[PDB]
Amino acid sequence: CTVGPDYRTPDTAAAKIDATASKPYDRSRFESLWWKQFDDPTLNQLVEQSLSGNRDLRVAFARLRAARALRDDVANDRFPVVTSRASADIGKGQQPGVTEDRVNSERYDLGLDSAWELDLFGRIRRQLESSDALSEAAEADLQQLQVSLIAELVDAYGQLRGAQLREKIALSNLENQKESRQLTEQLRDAGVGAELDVLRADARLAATAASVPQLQAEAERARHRIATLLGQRPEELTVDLSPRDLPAITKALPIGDPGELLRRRPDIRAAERRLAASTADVGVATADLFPRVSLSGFLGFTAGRGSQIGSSAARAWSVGPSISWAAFDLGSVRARLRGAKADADAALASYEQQVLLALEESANAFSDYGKRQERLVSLVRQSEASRAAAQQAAIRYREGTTDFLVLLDAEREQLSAEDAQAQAEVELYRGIVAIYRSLGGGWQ
Amino acid sequence: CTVGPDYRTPDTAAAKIDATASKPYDRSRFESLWWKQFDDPTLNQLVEQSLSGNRDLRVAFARLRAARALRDDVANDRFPVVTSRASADIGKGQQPGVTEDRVNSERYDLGLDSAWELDLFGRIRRQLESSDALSEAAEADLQQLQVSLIAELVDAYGQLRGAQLREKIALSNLENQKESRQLTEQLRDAGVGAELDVLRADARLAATAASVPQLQAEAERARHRIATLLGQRPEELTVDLSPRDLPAITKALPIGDPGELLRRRPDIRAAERRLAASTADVGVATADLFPRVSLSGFLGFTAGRGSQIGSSAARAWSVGPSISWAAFDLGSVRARLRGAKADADAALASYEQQVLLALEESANAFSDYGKRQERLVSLVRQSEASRAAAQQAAIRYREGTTDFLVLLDAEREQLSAEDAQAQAEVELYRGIVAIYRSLGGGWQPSAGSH
Amino acid sequence: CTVGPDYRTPDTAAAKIDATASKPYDRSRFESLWWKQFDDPTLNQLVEQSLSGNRDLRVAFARLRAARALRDDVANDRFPVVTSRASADIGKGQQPGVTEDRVNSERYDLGLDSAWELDLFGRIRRQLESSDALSEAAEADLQQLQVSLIAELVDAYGQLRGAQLREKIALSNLENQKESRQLTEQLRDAGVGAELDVLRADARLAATAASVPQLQAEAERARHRIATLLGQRPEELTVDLSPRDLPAITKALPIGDPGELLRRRPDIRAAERRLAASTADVGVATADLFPRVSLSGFLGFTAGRGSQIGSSAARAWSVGPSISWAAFDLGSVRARLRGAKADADAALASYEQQVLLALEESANAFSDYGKRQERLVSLVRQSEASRAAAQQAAIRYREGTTDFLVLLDAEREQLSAEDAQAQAEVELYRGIVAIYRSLGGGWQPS
Ligand SMILES: CCCCCCCCO[C@@H]1O[C@H](CO)[C@@H](O)[C@H](O)[C@H]1O
Ligand SMILES: CCCCCCCCO[C@@H]1O[C@H](CO)[C@@H](O)[C@H](O)[C@H]1O
Ligand SMILES: CCCCCCCCO[C@@H]1O[C@H](CO)[C@@H](O)[C@H](O)[C@H]1O
Ligand SMILES: CCCCCCCCO[C@@H]1O[C@H](CO)[C@@H](O)[C@H](O)[C@H]1O
Ligand SMILES: CCCCCCCCO[C@@H]1O[C@H](CO)[C@@H](O)[C@H](O)[C@H]1O
Ligand SMILES: CCCCCCCCO[C@@H]1O[C@H](CO)[C@@H](O)[C@H](O)[C@H]1O
Ligand SMILES: CCCCCCCCO[C@@H]1O[C@H](CO)[C@@H](O)[C@H](O)[C@H]1O
Ligand SMILES: CCCCCCCCO[C@@H]1O[C@H](CO)[C@@H](O)[C@H](O)[C@H]1O
Ligand SMILES: *C[C@@H](COC(=O)CCCC)OC(=O)CCCCC
Ligand SMILES: *C[C@@H](COC(=O)CCCC)OC(=O)CCCCC
Ligand SMILES: *C(=O)CCCCCCC
Ligand SMILES: *C(=O)CCCCCCC
Ligand code: NA
Ligand code: NA
Ligand code: NA
Repeated sequence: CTVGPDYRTPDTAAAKIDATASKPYDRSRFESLWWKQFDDPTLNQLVEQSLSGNRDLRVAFARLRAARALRDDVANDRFPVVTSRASADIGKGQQPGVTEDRVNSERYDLGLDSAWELDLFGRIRRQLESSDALSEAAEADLQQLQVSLIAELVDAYGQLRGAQLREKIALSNLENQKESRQLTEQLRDAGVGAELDVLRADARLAATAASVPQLQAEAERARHRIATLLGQRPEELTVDLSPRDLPAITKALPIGDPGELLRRRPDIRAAERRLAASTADVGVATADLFPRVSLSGFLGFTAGRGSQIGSSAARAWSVGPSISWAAFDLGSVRARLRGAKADADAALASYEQQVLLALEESANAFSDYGKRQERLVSLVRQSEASRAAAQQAAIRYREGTTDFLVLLDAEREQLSAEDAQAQAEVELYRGIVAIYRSLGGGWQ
Repeated sequence: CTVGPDYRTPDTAAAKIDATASKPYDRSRFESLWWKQFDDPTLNQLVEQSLSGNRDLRVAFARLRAARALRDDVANDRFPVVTSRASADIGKGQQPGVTEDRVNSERYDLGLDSAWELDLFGRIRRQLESSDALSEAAEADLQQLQVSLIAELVDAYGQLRGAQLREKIALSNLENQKESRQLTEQLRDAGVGAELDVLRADARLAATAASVPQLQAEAERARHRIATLLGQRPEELTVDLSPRDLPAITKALPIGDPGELLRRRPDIRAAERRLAASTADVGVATADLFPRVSLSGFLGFTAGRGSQIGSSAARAWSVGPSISWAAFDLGSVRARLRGAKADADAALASYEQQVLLALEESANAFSDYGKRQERLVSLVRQSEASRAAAQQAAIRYREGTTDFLVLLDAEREQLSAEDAQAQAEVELYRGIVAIYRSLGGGWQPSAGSH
Repeated sequence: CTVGPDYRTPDTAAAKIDATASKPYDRSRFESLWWKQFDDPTLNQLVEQSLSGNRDLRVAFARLRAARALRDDVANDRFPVVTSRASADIGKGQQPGVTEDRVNSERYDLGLDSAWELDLFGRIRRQLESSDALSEAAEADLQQLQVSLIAELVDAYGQLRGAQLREKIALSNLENQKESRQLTEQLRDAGVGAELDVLRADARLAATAASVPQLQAEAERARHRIATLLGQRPEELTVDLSPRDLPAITKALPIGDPGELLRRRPDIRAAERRLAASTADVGVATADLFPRVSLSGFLGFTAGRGSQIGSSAARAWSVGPSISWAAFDLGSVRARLRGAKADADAALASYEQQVLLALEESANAFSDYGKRQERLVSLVRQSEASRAAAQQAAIRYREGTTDFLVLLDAEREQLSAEDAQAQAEVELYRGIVAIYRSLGGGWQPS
């Protein structure tokens, strides 16, 4: 028989996210290769190269092989273990109870030794159950690393495109501000301007100019992150990352049934498999409450004279049945069993915490995405109005019917609005990534 | 003998925090349930719910159970370990020393086997001292998690109230800016305005409007964090978290004597107990320099014929006193003892680092709190002057004695000042949390074991 | 024999950082005491005190000692292990084979017990090779912690200087803003001003005043970080941290050949030593495919009567040669060997990851530093233009027919620019730190 608890997966309720019933989302299908929806072949090539090259993923694959090797070793314990031996014991001395003379003694043995734990209460079965669950946990850990890797990479690519977009914006605004700085100098030098206007124009041109190397530094840091995520050195990136627009998804997002997310996410499965392994380990400990039945054997040759080894006259066999039971040391056995029970309770609570964290992450991703869409509508309006204002202010300054501060402020506001809108477009992109990461998108 | 060093807790000096003698603080009392002084029943409910629901606290209690179980196994080594066995050896072959004929041979044994390490140099006593200290470490780890959980929860609630407060401010400013934008449109349509005024007002309104969903998103993140902290799913949070004012404490903070903080913090006790355990482990290794004295026994039956087991003619007993000593392998013993001494040294330095980190955290919390109060005084003044300016600019713009940019700039400044003051009020709240977390308040004493 | 793979350090290509063939850098030598280039004696004394007092460094040295002790234990397995014993076995019962009567039995033994694994396939030598490499990894971990600690400390000191500089700038700007507010109130009181000017000036003053305690709190946080990094309590710091200018390095930075950084970095060596150890462990597992040859021994006394112990009549010796082989359990041995190989594949992939992270760190540090220099050029210009604008705006506001907003906006821009420039100066200093951290600076080879 097999003693100890018989594991049953927790009866975990499906995820419920009411917001997913609204129009930004499509619950009728889930895209597993979710990043392909951006229709960006550069991004797709990055992801393919990362899955082949990423070194953390290679570590995880190796850990899975290591777990399977451990399970394979334990699985042999279900059967007799038959090893081989040639040994002797040779000496001279008294033989207490036989003689007080110092006598020569010799014994020689050559043969097969067998050790067999008969698995009557399932200690070994439970060890294998545990090892098998831990191999499945390691597979789930690998899948989770793929989910996390793909999301990190797709996210970094967005950050790269964002920095490139923000640089383009900064440079376009810098050109507008260089044009008005030129105009302040021309009006000043024709006697219808002011040194104060030029100085203010110079200060704001320099502020804008200072943003450009900061954005370039951010783009470079993103490129270097991408290289490492691909398993590549910074100078050896294969994929051309010259500027392109930030990608977008204009269809409703195919998110499937949010109720499936806890079954899809590999981190949840890994934690469930760790729980299953810990539950089996309670059974391993439980079996020690019961007797241990074992059977040793020897087959081969035994002799007092080494010259006879291998002959018919020295053939020998032996069997060694044994039953052991903790008896008065059952207290120690019970202590170990309490320890296994505690470990299993820790694994259950840890599994439950992983569920809660997954539900938090998904709730956050959906809440953030809806709000990022809303925020973008306002920022687009802000940018449109700010451009029109700056255009009108420039006409009026040139024509002498407004003061330079009106134009300066309008230019400041145009840049601020256009850069905020860009950052919000990046946030939307990153929000898509956060949704698919939370849903357990992307693994093999 | 119980060999090896006798552990003595480090003579660590009391924390000294000079700033605590000032008017913001009350050293005459300490409040263990420190969050109650916010007089916020919703907060109190959240904390109490968290203590029964939080899953990380369940892990930590399980880890404590596990440490006790390890101790209980060690504790039994102080006595004879008496197990039971029924065994045989059955075979056919030569019997070296007895005969060279291949003969049948049988031996049967049935009885109690006893194994006993006489603990003459206290090796087992030191092992139990270590296990007992590690159980205490695990109790302190749970208490430190309670401290950390409560501070994190109270802080998250502040962040929620802050996002709600900032939303209210954004919407109040948005209303003012809608009125201004309407006025620009009216003046334009009267032929006494300008399209430039309207466009600038439209841009400002949209900027303020864009802030609202960002603040709403922050509030939802805070709500979801609170749910997990309570051990609840996001959609099953019961507690009504509809907006309320950010809580405040207007009496001097009851912080007790800062000299008690190192003794109160469970993280410092956890590290001290690990030090104690490591020092006991030096004693375990020191015992192996000395001989190990043991006594085995058998009581039951032994026979050559399985048929005689259980008969008086098969009764048997034996005792096996034994002394062993490492002798020429003392070099290995000494290597293990160097290893144990190095581990104890690591535990001591770790302990001292935890002390320093605790003193850093408390120093930071007190310095931050006094500066946050000072900061808020100036921001309150900024907000007041900024509202007066925006009101007067709006009057002047409507009458035609100031240009729109003067109004626009004043509206910008009003929002900037009000929002800054709200962030500073949240920082003050968070600063109170940081003070209490650093003082090690709020944990439940353990019943322990007997 | 010593079986299993014979470890060879990976043939990892040298780092290539093209941008270091530029003007801000001196590739002709590397300054190992890299922080001394700031010519800041207070900083220098912080570093020395940290090396003396930092408790994390103490933990790491203790871990190194523990790894060496482990190794020393393993090394004794190469020889016979000879222990000592005094024992007796006394009882009453049958003696299967010998007799069916219940007879009294007494036996006494006193001597040396020897156990010896003959290391014919190198199992034990592979164990020692592993343990030796893990002790070298512990040493590299300690050296990496020192690199990291020194960088963290130097960085924290720059942050402290930054907060003190920004506080100075805030207070200077506050003074200018108080003067402007006085003028608003005078102009109002002389009937050529406006209450609206005064209110806006008061709001501005309050805003700048609010920044001061925030910057002071940042400076105190940095002080307290510094104390811990020194191994000191916050109120006991032994180094005077009263305000001083942020340090600067005007000569080209001595960075050596960037191609050497992977050999200098202790984290890379620690990962390489863990890969060497895991490679040895494959050998340990490999050795179990082969027979294990052992020899036990006893030398001493054996008697039936206790009084004979130690006498020539009770002299006794024995030897126990043995050879064992897994035979039908070779499948278990093979499983363990697959596991060891997997563990060594993980170590190799971990080592390569550590190389990529180092190359990323160094690429980021050099890219950032060049761009931080460029950015500071623009910000210096911004500050200069902003100060001149604010002075001219104050002249114009006094000339008495311009709205205060022109002055207010110029004063906001002056403070914004000066503060931004200071932050950028801090970022340049922190960028130097990041460069040297990324190159493996801060530990000294013996
Ligand atoms: C992790 C929670 C552990 C609770 C253990 C309950 C499950 C079964 O455990 C065991 O199976 C044996 C069957 O003969 C019984 O004899 C044991 O005494 C019983 O407790
Ligand atoms: C006293 C008898 C004990 C059981 C004897 C061993 C029974 C079979 O044992 C099996 O032998 C096979 C080869 O023959 C091996 O390959 C297997 O690993 C082993 O389990
Ligand atoms: C050969 C005798 C085998 C008897 C079965 C072992 C004794 C079982 O003892 C059981 O152990 C558990 C310990 O946690 C307890 O929960 C049960 O109450 C107790 O009955
Ligand atoms: C076949 C063996 C006969 C001996 C039966 C031993 C059963 C005793 O059992 C154990 O002994 C101790 C009581 O002092 C405690 O550790 C346990 O509570 C008890 O279950
Ligand atoms: C024939 C039985 C085994 C031979 C044992 C070889 C004994 C040499 O062995 C050595 O003895 C030294 C004492 O001089 C000790 O210091 C060493 O630790 C031990 O390795
Ligand atoms: C088999 C019985 C022989 C027992 C001899 C015991 C000698 C114990 O001697 C002990 O050895 C330690 C190791 O060097 C020293 O540190 C102690 O000072 C010493 O008392
Ligand atoms: C029974 C004890 C076996 C001892 C093995 C002999 C010692 C071999 O030692 C070996 O020497 C070689 C040549 O110098 C080196 O290349 C090996 O790395 C080293 O381990
Ligand atoms: C005294 C020598 C005994 C002979 C032992 C023969 C061992 C056979 O070794 C075999 O290797 C196979 C590899 O394909 C595996 O299937 C098995 O684990 C094993 O039976
Ligand atoms: C597995 C345990 C408990 O289950 C059974 O009784 C099944 C019996 C199948 C042989 O029992 C054993 O295997 C031990 C035998 C108990 C007899 C007293
Ligand atoms: C690994 C090899 C190396 O040993 C030799 O080549 C001979 C020296 C050993 C005495 O060891 C073996 O595989 C030994 C083969 C022995 C065959 C009976
Ligand atoms: C419980 O399942 C025990 C397994 C029975 C196998 C046969 C024992 C002779
Ligand atoms: C590797 O072949 C090991 C050989 C060592 C020779 C010594 C034998 C006693
Ligand atoms: Na096995
Ligand atoms: Na025990
Ligand atoms: Na040893």
